[PDB]
Amino acid sequence: EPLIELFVKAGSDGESIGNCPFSQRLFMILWLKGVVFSVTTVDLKRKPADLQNLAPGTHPPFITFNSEVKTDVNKIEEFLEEVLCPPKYLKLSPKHPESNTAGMDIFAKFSAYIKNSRPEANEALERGLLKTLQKLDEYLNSPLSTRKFLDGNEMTLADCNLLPKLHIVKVVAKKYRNFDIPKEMTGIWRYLTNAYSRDEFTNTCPSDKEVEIAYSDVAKRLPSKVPK
Repeated sequence: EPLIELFVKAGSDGESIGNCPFSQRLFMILWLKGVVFSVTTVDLKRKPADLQNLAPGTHPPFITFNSEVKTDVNKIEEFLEEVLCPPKYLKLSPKHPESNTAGMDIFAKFSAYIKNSRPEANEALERGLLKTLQKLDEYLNSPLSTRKFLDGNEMTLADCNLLPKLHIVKVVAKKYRNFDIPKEMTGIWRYLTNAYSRDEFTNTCPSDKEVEIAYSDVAKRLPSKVPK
């Protein structure tokens, strides 16, 4: 097989796997393909001289493939899907193109919601976040449903992209806004439940504490709303 090393962002201790949805996506892709790979964390506040020599000024994630540096998460994904292909490897591209766009609008609504520091804007931003979650929920509950993942019962590239993002949204919105994805969004919860039972997702997730810390200077705290 080819020689593959994945370089990811280090967490707050400079060694752990840090918060980064792009790192996790690539880690998940390589896992799902079943190829040998290694994983190296990179502490951006104390970057090793040897890594700056290997990949000058390159921010994680990136890989080497047979010693050649490859960058840009989307291009790396496309390359891995192309090269690591049937019959030997599983094709991970979704069958349904709508799987590739489902939930892709959530992260930006989340980001605005948690970065906002005006209490008066909170409800509007919370509603926009909920509207995008609702769309995903409907996708997950509509026949392509009791299916496990976005595209069916197998994990696909679309899951590798979405799950890291949705996980961040869940952890960070809870910690900093006391926000819960409504239990009434049963499609989302079926999906997350399925994902949290899969080592490909759980083993590649940063700890809750690391995700929370990564946002401690991003999320803006708001005064508690006072009833009437």
